[PDB]
Amino acid sequence: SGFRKMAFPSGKVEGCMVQVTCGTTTLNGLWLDDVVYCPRHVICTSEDMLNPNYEDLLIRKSNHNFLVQAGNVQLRVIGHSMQNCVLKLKVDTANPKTPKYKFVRIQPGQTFSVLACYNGSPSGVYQCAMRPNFTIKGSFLNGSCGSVGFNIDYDCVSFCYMHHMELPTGVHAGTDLEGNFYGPFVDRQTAQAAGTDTTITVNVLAWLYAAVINGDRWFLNRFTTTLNDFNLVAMKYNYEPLTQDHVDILGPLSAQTGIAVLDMCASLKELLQNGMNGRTILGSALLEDEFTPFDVVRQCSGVTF
Amino acid sequence: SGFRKMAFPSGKVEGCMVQVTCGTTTLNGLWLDDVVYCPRHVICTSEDMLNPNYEDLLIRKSNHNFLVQAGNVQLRVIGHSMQNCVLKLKVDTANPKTPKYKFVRIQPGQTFSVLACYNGSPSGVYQCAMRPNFTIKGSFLNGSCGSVGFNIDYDCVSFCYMHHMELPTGVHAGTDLEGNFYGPFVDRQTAQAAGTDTTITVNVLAWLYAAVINGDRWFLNRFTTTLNDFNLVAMKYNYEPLTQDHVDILGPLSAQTGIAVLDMCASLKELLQNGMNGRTILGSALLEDEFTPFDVVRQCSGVTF
Ligand SMILES: O=C(Cc1cc(F)ccc1F)Nc1cncc2ccccc12
Ligand SMILES: O=C(Cc1cc(F)ccc1F)Nc1cncc2ccccc12
Ligand SMILES: [Cl-]
Repeated sequence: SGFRKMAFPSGKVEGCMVQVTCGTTTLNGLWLDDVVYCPRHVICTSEDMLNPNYEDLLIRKSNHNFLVQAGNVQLRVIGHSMQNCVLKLKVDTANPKTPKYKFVRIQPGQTFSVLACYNGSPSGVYQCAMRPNFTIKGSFLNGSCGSVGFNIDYDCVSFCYMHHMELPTGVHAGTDLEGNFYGPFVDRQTAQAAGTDTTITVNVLAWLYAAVINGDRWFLNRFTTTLNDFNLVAMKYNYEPLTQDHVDILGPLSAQTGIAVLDMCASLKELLQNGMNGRTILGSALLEDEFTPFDVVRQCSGVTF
Repeated sequence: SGFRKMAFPSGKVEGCMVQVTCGTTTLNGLWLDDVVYCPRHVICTSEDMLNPNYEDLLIRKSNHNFLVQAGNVQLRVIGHSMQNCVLKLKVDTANPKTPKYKFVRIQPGQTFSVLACYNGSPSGVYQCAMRPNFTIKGSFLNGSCGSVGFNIDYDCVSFCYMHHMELPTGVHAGTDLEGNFYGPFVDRQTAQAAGTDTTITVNVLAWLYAAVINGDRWFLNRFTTTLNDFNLVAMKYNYEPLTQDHVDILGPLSAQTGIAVLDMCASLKELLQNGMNGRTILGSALLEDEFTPFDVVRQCSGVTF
């Protein structure tokens, strides 16, 4: 029993965190094989950030300008190249702690673990979701740039996020490990804002299934709904549309609890129109949307890595 | 910006998780130096559980009755001793991944990270607090016994909890790493129940200070309170009494925000009375009590917004 916001064990990623320094700017890098990946804005000064020409700022740098520290060991940079908004620093030493990994680009609604780092040293691990507006509600301070988001499938670490910036509302923006930003964001000091966010409907349904598995059924009802009527109600409450793919993905949880997906949608419909009436679900007075259907199955079955 | 329930990076603890088997029972063990620590109930059958005589069950065992597996490597048990409710298995190999560590016994209200494990393999990491009733609201399934709770302040792992059992309400009971249970619990299948739980007042106050540091002041009011009047009100909402020690501990957060501890107590009183009126504090519609004053100082900026 119990249901917690659970992150993947971060050990395989901790062995990849390094400190990257260029001039006065210090941030984090991910050392995989003989390459260190970090945000390209490490080459910028505060004036450079206002309108950076990254190719022009980069051409002025030599390998010895990038100080890379792996614990208390300085790595020597033997090459440097840019791929989108990520800077790739070729080093002489391959990371002996390099796990089996892949670079994956995730979709909004998908969750991942973030290993927050400062000066190449991991400070904490938390779970979060890629919001439908492509921001993440992270917990980051100055120096956290280069911290990474990941998932683990079997023994393979799938790197999906690299932290680049904080938006005016305190939410975060970053890229995949190929340097492509999630969202309409740019790595530049200019006016940028998170778009109006929506609730990840399939994740709320997965969390309602987790609550039923954990013994909370007060919200269930005798009712069902059509997928189209539920989507009219979801549109009204700033909830993401629920697709047939989402219904299919919820199949295993539906079979385990004996509550049809559209049966759970009618419980959600009632919660949206009426609220919780002073009650909680899994210790929350809000409908939680940062657990995917897979996260619920993984936690309610004890999958290991 | 941002405030998340953040766990410590689990890598230093992952390198200590092993599987301990005694007959048909399999659970987790913590391998530090040449000793493997695990719950002593690994030697019990299930029938044994009602009224086990651990000293009598243990005397019937030899070292080779204990099978310890670290990854795909069997460790050889060369000695065994019981210390309270923990079984200590001396092995013939010191763990080369043994971090700098210490065993600490924590008090209710203290938080720690739990690395949930099954078959000596880590599955997830989450943050939780030792409830005032000495239970933890964990997320554990069968086979999670031997999973540990820890804090990693300045490169040293402080092991504070070892998971032993699940109570009828779905909450969890365990021991420190010296085998002393937290609370009035025993490693027996007899009728045992968690005492009525209360809210960790000092932690709620710390979290309100975190919200002020992150720019949220809607809940503040022009009132103050005496420490005794706050306690008479708070006890009526099942909140733990706030002591002078708690007020002292909140001193740094009070100085950083400019809000006196008893002024924040008056906000808490009003929050208890009024609820949130459709508002949230740090993304929560409930008063969060699983962040200590120390956790808030660790995660939040030193500059208030
Ligand atoms: O946002 C940036 C740097 C930056 C990158 C960029 F692409 C455009 C403009 C910029 F300012 N770094 C930060 C990340 N996360 C949290 C922070 C908290 C406080 C201060 C900076 C934080
Ligand atoms: O509680 C026990 C075993 C046990 C230990 C003991 F000291 C006394 C009585 C006992 F039953 N195991 C479990 C631990 N955590 C979570 C679980 C979830 C489901 C089923 C078992 C779980
Ligand atoms: Cl450019």
